[PDB]
Amino acid sequence: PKPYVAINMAELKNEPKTFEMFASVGPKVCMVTARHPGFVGFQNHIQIGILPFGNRYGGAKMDMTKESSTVRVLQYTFWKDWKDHEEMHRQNWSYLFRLCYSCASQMIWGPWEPIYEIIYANMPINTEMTDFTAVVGKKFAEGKPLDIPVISQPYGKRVVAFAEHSVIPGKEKQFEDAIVRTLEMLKKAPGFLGAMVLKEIGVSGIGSMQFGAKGFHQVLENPGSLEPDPNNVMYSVPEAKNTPQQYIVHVEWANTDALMFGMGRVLLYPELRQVHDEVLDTLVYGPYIRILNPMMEGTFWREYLNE
Amino acid sequence: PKPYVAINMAELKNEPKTFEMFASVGPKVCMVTARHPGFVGFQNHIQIGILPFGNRYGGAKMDMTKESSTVRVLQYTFWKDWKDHEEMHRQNWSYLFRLCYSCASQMIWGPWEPIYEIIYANMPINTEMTDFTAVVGKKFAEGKPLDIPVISQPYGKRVVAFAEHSVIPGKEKQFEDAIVRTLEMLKKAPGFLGAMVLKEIGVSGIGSMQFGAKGFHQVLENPGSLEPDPNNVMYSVPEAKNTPQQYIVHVEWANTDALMFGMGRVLLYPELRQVHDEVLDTLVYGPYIRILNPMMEGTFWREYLNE
Amino acid sequence: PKPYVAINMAELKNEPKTFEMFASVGPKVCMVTARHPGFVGFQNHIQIGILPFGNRYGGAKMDMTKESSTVRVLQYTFWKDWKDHEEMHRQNWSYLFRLCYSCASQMIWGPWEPIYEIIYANMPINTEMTDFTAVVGKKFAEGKPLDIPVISQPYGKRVVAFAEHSVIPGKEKQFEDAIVRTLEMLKKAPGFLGAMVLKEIGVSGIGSMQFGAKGFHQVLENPGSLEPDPNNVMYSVPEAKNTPQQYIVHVEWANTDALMFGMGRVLLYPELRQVHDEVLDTLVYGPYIRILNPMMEGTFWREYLNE
Amino acid sequence: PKPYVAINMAELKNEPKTFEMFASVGPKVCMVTARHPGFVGFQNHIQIGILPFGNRYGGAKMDMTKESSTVRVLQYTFWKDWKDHEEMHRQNWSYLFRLCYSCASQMIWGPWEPIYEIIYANMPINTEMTDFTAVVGKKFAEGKPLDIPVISQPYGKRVVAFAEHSVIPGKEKQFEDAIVRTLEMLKKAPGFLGAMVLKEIGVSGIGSMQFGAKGFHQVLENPGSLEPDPNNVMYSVPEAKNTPQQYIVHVEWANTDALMFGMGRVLLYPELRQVHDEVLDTLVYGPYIRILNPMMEGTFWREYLNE
Ligand SMILES: [Cl-]
Ligand SMILES: [Cl-]
Ligand SMILES: [Cl-]
Ligand SMILES: [Cl-]
Ligand SMILES: [Fe+3]
Ligand SMILES: [Fe+3]
Ligand SMILES: [Fe+3]
Ligand SMILES: [Fe+3]
Ligand SMILES: [Zn+2]
Ligand SMILES: [Zn+2]
Ligand SMILES: [Zn+2]
Ligand SMILES: [Zn+2]
Repeated sequence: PKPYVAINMAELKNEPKTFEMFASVGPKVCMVTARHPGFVGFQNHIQIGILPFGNRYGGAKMDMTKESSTVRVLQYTFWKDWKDHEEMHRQNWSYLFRLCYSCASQMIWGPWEPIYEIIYANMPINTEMTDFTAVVGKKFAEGKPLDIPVISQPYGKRVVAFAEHSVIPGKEKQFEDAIVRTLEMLKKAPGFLGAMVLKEIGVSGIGSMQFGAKGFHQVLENPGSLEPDPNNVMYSVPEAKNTPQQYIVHVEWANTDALMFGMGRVLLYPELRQVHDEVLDTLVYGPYIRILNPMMEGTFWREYLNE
Repeated sequence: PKPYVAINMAELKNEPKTFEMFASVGPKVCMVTARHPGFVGFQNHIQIGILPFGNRYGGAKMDMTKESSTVRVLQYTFWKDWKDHEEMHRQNWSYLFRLCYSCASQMIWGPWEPIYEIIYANMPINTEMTDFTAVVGKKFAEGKPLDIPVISQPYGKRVVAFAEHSVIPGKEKQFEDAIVRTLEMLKKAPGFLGAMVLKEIGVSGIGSMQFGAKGFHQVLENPGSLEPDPNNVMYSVPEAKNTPQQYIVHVEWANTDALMFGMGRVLLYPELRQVHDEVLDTLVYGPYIRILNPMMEGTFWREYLNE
Repeated sequence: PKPYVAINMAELKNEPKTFEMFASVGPKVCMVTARHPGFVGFQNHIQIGILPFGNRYGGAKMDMTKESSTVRVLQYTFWKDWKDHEEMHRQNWSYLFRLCYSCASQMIWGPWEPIYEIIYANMPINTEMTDFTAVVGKKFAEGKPLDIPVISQPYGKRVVAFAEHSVIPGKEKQFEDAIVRTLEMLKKAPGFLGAMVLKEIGVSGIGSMQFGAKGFHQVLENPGSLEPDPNNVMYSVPEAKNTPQQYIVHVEWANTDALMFGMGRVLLYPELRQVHDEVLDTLVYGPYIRILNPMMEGTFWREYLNE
Repeated sequence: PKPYVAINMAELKNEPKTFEMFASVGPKVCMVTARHPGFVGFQNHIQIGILPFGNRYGGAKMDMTKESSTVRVLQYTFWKDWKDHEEMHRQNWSYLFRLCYSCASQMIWGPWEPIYEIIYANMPINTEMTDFTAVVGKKFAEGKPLDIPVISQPYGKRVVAFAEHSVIPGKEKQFEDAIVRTLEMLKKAPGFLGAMVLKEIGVSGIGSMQFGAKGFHQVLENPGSLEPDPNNVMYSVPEAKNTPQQYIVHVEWANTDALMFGMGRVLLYPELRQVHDEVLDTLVYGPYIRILNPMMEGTFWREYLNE
């Protein structure tokens, strides 16, 4: 079934100490999150650059890692019910806060953790290049050659286009219909590894360290080993849902050239350009496309999705 | 009277070429904007850093200019009626688009131009250190010594705390009442040069280069000397107003230490801390405080404000 | 009214890591202390050098920062009642101990936190150079030009002479009478920014991490996240008051030259020299004068003082 | 009363030897000029750069001193009657010629010395920052707080905008009326230190070393110690007055940013822009704005002006 998705977003200093912290803290946070039976997996990204759209963002390029002073992370966690995410944070608060707070010395902005429903998904299981022979064998044995996926390699061996949009109130249905038509056509591009559309349903105050005054002071005053009051979050997830309505169109690609020219198909192929124009007409903001590297992940989230 | 404020926001590469184009393009855009009789002035900022709040943003500091790969600009233009801003962009589109588009090679994100109403203002005219003797003389001559302002020096000789907030729906009145009480007390801090509260009323699609499909293609395909269709903006300013409601609390200071400890008065002085806690209880997002340098400005906007 | 003063004293390694810790830990401690309604502010100092008194301390100079292997801090906190300080430490012990203990890797001596009553004060509110025009305007408007203070700039922009004395038992009244007469004359010196006389009333065992055996072992054995028993302090504040009676004469100055020659007025101006000789005749120890930089402060303590 | 102004203009090599000869010769010339009772003072400038007007003069900047191969000087001398200037040169010719001729090895162009009448003046006395307290005290004692000026610091501690204009024949009255209205509004800009409008009345042949054939040969053949015949000047001052009529608009500012944005007020503030447009409509040449540093001056010229 379709899980819900929480995306924890932050910006940190681009230096070795940050990546060192990622290496010790990140695995711990993942293991704590896996304590909850509603957890179905995760996919953690670092932003490597920005799609320049020709020279619309002429100061940007798809790989800015060697020049950037900051690193942006987008950590997706997948949940049977979005309420599971909220419960997980509260049940494991002593561990999670103290773990997450240890990133403090490196933080510039965040964390900010919106929650999304998946309104469209065409996403395969991941496989390594060693796996395909057995996958092919099994699918033919089962009489299901149509179920043989493209090879979508895990652990930093493919790239993601993360396309941000916000939509004019009243045009949500037009956007959703047109973006699905667009992605159904886009899947013909070489190196296409899948797509999904995430629709924001709210924001996790607890995941964003956004408390009332009491919790705010506890966070600012913290030596690192004392929890802020998790009950001091002043708003429910849906109370923070944005209008204009926000969407992420998440598309995965074999490599950055396939991404550039593949995403570009919505601009270069007349038939698809006409369809995609119906998406463009609905926007308040965007499209703004971040280029992400899915480095650390729990690939079994796609098994839940495709079961 | 209180003008409306449009704030054009963008992120560009932090390199000499960017600042060079600021120097040639910036003055031109300002002169074009001044063609409209509803224009009452401007105050252009570069972000120099971020308030770390102890080590809540421990990777940040108040002056990050020597290490940052990007520069963020926040250009305030002030208008008798916000409709004047929209009219100005459309009446002068050929010049403005071609001027603004010349920044393309340096752009990473933006432009994004929300529009604000000022719901509270305690902001003095600017004066240089050479002026105070005549100002004092004139105010005493007029029998109005209470109208003698602090010395708020123009053109990069003071600093701004730009504090971003979004508020839980239904708590807007509580936020507004508490922030005004907070700022009325905050004015006692040494080096305080004024404050105002900006409440978002919408976003300028034209100022944000956010068009329908037709205009988007025209932007992407532009050699630099052809206007997109300015009539192809698909939403009015108020249609893009955010919920949760966004506010900027803009506070000016003699220097970065006065800013750090002055803004800190809302955390360190028990009486003010209690009042400011009422603000904190209302938030979905924030406070996040950017440190800005008001470099290029048309100081006469404060003459309109205080007339 | 006159607050009481706790002065937390420590000596630490003079290296970047110490100043980095100051930057993250210091603000947190200040915010925790502000939790108590009897807290009226603070003034934190680093010692920059020692007054050489000609060549009496010929190895010393007013600014020894570039050569010294250690840095001494003197953190003043101001309290409506000295009992408020003791209550604050105990009410906020879990945060304060863990925060203060994080300074351990840098500590050479301390902390030691004597408590003082203020027996004489002539101390103005602080103002930045931008503020004076409004201050002058307001005072004249109120018909109180005599209430216009000198400009005492906050946040490291003036210097302090911290003059240590201990007095022969039985000569306390002579010392107190003579030092007040001295300071009343000293205020004529150029660049004089105020003075106060602090008389020790005791020592905070809890602030000095001075426990009985149980708490001592807990401190020595601490991983950093476990409180010693705050009830294991074996003496009350007044039980630790010193005899010979100790006093600090705290005098503020525009700059170090004004300090040197201004404090020197008590040696160089015959009329004042005769008065100051009455102070000198009472001493067991001193005068020993430390030169301090008041870097981080909550200036509103002077508002409480002068209200 | 308003004095007349002679402005001796020259261009010399930008090298130490030039500035060395400024230091020995300049004072001597000033002392000789002061022999005449009609001399009321002087204000000598070096051009430090050119106002680029955005990128209209994109090769220029306000401070070109580090890159320029030449230095332009503009030496103002002030006279009760312009005839006094002519008489002074002739009465002191042996000294002046031999002094002025010693600059020869450094000269590239000039000297050229037009004479001007002041048709508008709003110019304060100069004061150092040490003076303002006594000035304020005296003006209040006299009951004339409106006579307290801005602080216009002498000797290289402010900057001058030297704005060249020539006017269409028959439009002189329109120019003069509009420029006065403009300057009366301009005085509101922060850091404005005064303005005056100079109208050319002719050129001093003797000050410009412009003789008939006899004197020209004597100049060219001079060993440095023999006067050309001062009676060999072939034209009177008014005979050389230019048509189109030339004007200098001379505006003084606290610093180059105040100059740039202050002068810019005539382009950026719609109300002033409309008035200044009446000036622009009258021009044959200009505005061309030189940025000057008033280094060596006899400040008492402003005492004569304002008496
Ligand atoms: Cl797109
Ligand atoms: Cl805040
Ligand atoms: Cl002494
Ligand atoms: Cl001009
Ligand atoms: Fe989360
Ligand atoms: Fe705009
Ligand atoms: Fe203490
Ligand atoms: Fe002359
Ligand atoms: Zn798209
Ligand atoms: Zn706040
Ligand atoms: Zn003494
Ligand atoms: Zn002009």
